[PDB]
This record gives sequence, structure tokens and C-alpha cells, in this order.
Amino acid sequence: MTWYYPPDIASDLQSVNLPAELKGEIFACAWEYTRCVIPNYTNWNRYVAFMRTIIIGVIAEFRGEMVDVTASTSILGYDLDGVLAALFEGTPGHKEMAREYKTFLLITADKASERRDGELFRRYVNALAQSPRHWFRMRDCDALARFTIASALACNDLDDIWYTEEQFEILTEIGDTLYDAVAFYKHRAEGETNSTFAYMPEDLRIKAYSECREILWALDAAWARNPKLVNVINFLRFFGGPIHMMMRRYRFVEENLTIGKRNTQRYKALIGRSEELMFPGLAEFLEVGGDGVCDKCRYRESYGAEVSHQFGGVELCSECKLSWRQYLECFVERAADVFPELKT
Amino acid sequence: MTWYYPPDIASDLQSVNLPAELKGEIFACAWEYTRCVIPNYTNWNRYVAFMRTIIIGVIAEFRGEMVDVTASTSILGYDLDGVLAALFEGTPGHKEMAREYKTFLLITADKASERRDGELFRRYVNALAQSPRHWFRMRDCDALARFTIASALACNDLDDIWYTEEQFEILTEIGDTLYDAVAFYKHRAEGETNSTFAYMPEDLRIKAYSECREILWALDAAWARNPKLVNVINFLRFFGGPIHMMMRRYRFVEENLTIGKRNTQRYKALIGRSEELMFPGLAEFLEVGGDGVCDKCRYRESYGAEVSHQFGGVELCSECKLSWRQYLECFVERAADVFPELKT
Ligand SMILES: [Zn+2]
Ligand SMILES: [Zn+2]
Repeated sequence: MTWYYPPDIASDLQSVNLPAELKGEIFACAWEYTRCVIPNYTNWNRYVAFMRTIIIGVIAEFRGEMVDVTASTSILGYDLDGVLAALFEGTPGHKEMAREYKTFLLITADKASERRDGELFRRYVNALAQSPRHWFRMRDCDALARFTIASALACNDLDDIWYTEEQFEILTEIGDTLYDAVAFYKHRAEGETNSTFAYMPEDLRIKAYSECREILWALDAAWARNPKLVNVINFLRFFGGPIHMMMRRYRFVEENLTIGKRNTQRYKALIGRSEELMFPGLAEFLEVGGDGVCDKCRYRESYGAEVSHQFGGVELCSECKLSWRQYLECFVERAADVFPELKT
Repeated sequence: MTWYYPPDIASDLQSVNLPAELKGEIFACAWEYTRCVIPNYTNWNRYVAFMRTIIIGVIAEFRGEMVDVTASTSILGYDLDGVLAALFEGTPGHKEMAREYKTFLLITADKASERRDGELFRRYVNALAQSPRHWFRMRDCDALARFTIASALACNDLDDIWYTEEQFEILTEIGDTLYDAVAFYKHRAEGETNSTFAYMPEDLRIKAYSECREILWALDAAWARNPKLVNVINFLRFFGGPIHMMMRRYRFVEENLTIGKRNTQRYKALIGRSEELMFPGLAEFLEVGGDGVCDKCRYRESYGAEVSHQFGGVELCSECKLSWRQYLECFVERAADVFPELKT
């Protein structure tokens, strides 16, 4: 197995205790991901800064104990704030994107470690299920979807382009619905907490892909001859399933070129650091939703024990399933309301 | 069904006898294809010129009688030489890319019409099977692979970038092998003449995808921080299977988000117009290979009668299968010989 990546990152992770062959595979993963979801760039330095955010994120998912965003010490030989500044300085969402990424590192590492049985992760998983709109916002951060939209703009020196909160909500809902519709079978086999059709109706998965893809084509056509905005469309289009064919980390080849088959002290200290570590509104999502808002849904005391061939989070009750069904079934009108260019 | 495409092409095909709903679908097809395989552009006018070459090509595949490149009259309300000049003027391969495209229109229309039982198509199909290297060169033109590499450079105002013949041969072999490995089952059901694994061994299809994809990653890494060359890589990567998920013309949604389940007078007149209508070397390919070079392979008197659930071209004999196997099995070394950056 031979790993391909630019030499700029070949001497990263100095004194990180992983074998050289594993660092090679991580660097390859970062480069492949970056080339797939930000396929164009003008700013090599920002591109490499993005690659390093993906390096850290891959290790956080693999061995959560290795990545502690709560500690002031270097992350994996990097200066996290420095890397984020190299990526985002002079761009409209720098401060919010640092919060987005640190949230992703906090939750991801907690999940890929012994902290998975902890109170932060327990409240996170409960808060995912409090409403379909909360789900899409939290899934966004978990997938770095708006982070990567922001990164795609930054990496093309588009330092003036930005979206409202509601616009990001719809753009990431498109990207995340597309990805999660395709990642469905993998996610179910692995006992995933963060998979859209663990919550949304299975009998609308195919239609959801089809509608998200069509609205993405309609947006693309409505943004024609502003080639700035193609970096946003391209992200959603290549992220939204196609990465399963392009990245060696997925199993397209292995499946024969087929697709388809209570101590609350740390938690309170982290809520206290919400402006630093949590995306805007997450502290309220965790405080309001962390114990489970609905008396009929099935919560668990902990989400650490890893289940298989079923989703590992909250099980929605009948009434919640219907509300989530109804939210999915008005996707087009929710999209058209924030992107009125779709009305025509 | 709603069609999305830029308004620049909305009034194309004036006085072309197709219903408005079908023109809409063609315009959508052209826009979707263009956005998928040339996902970045700087030159809107060249981008629209490319879209129009795809408009003409889609109609040529659908109703070959509607598109005659041999006649001096307008093609479908366009001036073909004008569109090609808008796309390619000032670029290194303008003259050769006009020949590439006119070949594609000649063969495609012949195939999608009554001329499919004709001597040109009979000699074309025989010439496909004369050697594996001939196959990849002819498949390239049939897929507009080097045409689209050239177009991807042009559409990004990269007017100085070019490849040797041998480099184009390997780049298109990568793109065409990737696409044909994925399009395998569709191609077989339709009785396709132009499908790589109708000729190359079925038992190497999975490995061929895997090796082409890896060499494409190795090239990508070897071309790092020359962001010019990402337009070439991106073409091959998105063309090489991912379009099956992104373009509404494919059936990803319809399959539930799954992948995997003798009058020689005209012929002699066209050989006489080879500098105009045929890519460099095709006239020799047709003259030398048109009657079938191997006495053991199975040729047909005509390839017009359309077969189903099997390939519709030449059936290679034992000895030819082995030579084709051996050519496929030395892909990496053939690639490394023309792109020595891969040696490291
Ligand atoms: Zn409930
Ligand atoms: Zn033979």
C-alpha cells in the first residue's frame, strides 16, 4: 500500500506516537479528502492549512485520547489557532469557523475515546434528537460542512463571500442529506449516532437524495456565470456521495465497484467555555435538549457501549417520527424560502 | 420533470424539429455534463461553447440523421467551426480538437442512424479490435476524453498547457478505463460496441479501476501546487465513474442509490476528407484494421442489428485476449514511462 500526498505535510506529526506507515495513510486521507471536496484552489498555504485541520480530525476520529481541544498544549505538533488563522484570517467567518472546528474536535475525540460513556457525549446524542432542524445544524458541524464551504471560499481567496445562518442551514442540509442517504448502509452496520436516516424516515431516503440533488442543480443554474459560487456547489456535489467512489478510504473497490448493501463537572466547565469551544447556539442545544425533551422517545443512560447493524442514538417515538417526516417533506419550500432564486 | 441550465442556451436549436420539453432536457444534459467534468472555469464564453459541443453530441447520439458533419450546412442552427473557434482559438490543439470532435460526430451519428449497417461503421468497429492501444485511442475520441481535457484547459484560460500524444493516450486510458469499469453492466445490457471490458478481461475490471485510480492519485500528488493541472486531474476523477451519481441522465436514483447489477463509395470519399473529419491516424486505423487484421477473431458483416445483454462488436480470439490482457497488466509501467514523475 503506497500513500500519495504533497511533501509540505510529509514531516508533520513530529513526536506524535503513531507508526510512519500510519502517518503516511493519514496524510493521504487528508490530501484525498481535500482534493475531492475543494477540487479547485488559488491559495496553497490555506489549502495546506485545511489539509492539517483534516489531519487532526482524522486522528481525533481514530484515537480520541490523542486530541484534547480543552487543553492549552499543542495539538499533534500543530498550533490549532495558528492553522485556523492561516486558513481563515481576513475571511468573514474566522471566529465562528474556529468555534465550529473546536466543537468537531471536542465531540469527535470524546466519541473515539473512553469519554464516549461521559455526560458531554450523553447530552450531545440526546440534543441531536430534539428536532429535525437541530439535527441538521449539529450534523453540519459533525461533518464540518459549513466549515468546508467556508474553507472552499478561503482556499480560492474569495474573502468577501458569506451566507446567512439559514442559508448555511439549507446548503449543509443538502450536502449532509446527500452524503447520509448514500452512507446509510455503512452507517447502520457501524451503529452510527450521526446518520440522517437513523432519524428521518427510511422510506424517504431515495426521494431525499433525488430532491437535494435537483435543488443543488437548480441553485447551480441560478448561480450560473458567477464562477465564485461554483466552489460552494462543487463542495456539496462531490461531498454528497461521489467521495465514496474517489477516496481510497471508502470501500468502492473492495465491494467490486458497487454502492449499496452522573458527574456533570467537566460538562459544566465546557458549557462555561462555550464562546471558545462550541458553535453559536450549541450550549443552549445541550442545556435545553441534553436530557431528552420528549417523554415518549427512547434515550439511553450512556451511548458508549457500541451497537452494530442498528443506529446507536435516540429512538424517535411515533409523534416525533411524523414531525421529522413533515420537516423532510417540506425541504423544497424551506430551501426556496432562504434562496428565493429557486422560486423561478 | 424540471430542466435546469443557463439562459444563454435557452433559445438554441431554433427551427430544430424537437419538442420544447426535449430541448429543455438536452440543455440540462449539456449543462450537467459540463459542470461535472469541467467543474471550474474562468471563461464563460468558452464554457458555453463547450456546452454547445455537448448539445450537438447529445442529439447526434439520440437521432443521427439530424447531425451530418459531412454536409457544409449549419449543424442544428450552430456554426460548428465558429463554436470550436470560440472554445479553442489561441489554444495549442485547436486544429486537432476540431478533427477529434468531427470524428466523434461522424461515428456517433452513423451509429445512431440507419448508417449503422454501413461500411464506415463496419470498418470502425473492426478497427477498434486491431490492438489494445488502438482501442484506447479510438475510445478516447468516442468519449471526447482528450477533447474534454483540452476544453477544461481552454475554459480556465490555460492556453499554453499541452501534452504529448503518448501522455494524452495514458491520461485518456485512465479516464476511459475508470468510466468503462463502472459503466460495464449498463454497457453490456445495451449491446455496446465501445466498452473497455468487452475486450479487456472481465476478471481484471475491478483491479483496472483500482490501479487507474491510484495512478491518478499519484499524478495528482506529483502535480501538487501547480493548481493549473488540477483541471486535468478533476476531469479524469469526476468523469471516471462519479458522474453516474451526479447527472440526472444516469439511473442512480432509479436503482435506489445503488451502483452495480459492399458499397465503399461514401467510406472512400470520407477517407479522402480525413485531414478535415478524422483525428490524426484514424484513416490508417480504418484502412489497415477495417477488415479485421486477425483471422481468428470473430468479425460481423454488419454491426447495425442491435444485440442486448452482450457486447455488439468484435469477439477477440484466445491469442488476442492474452495480448490485450498483457497490455492491461503493464498499465503502471506504460504510465510511468510517459509520466516519469510517477517513478518516485
Ligand atoms: Zn418523541
Ligand atoms: Zn484474434
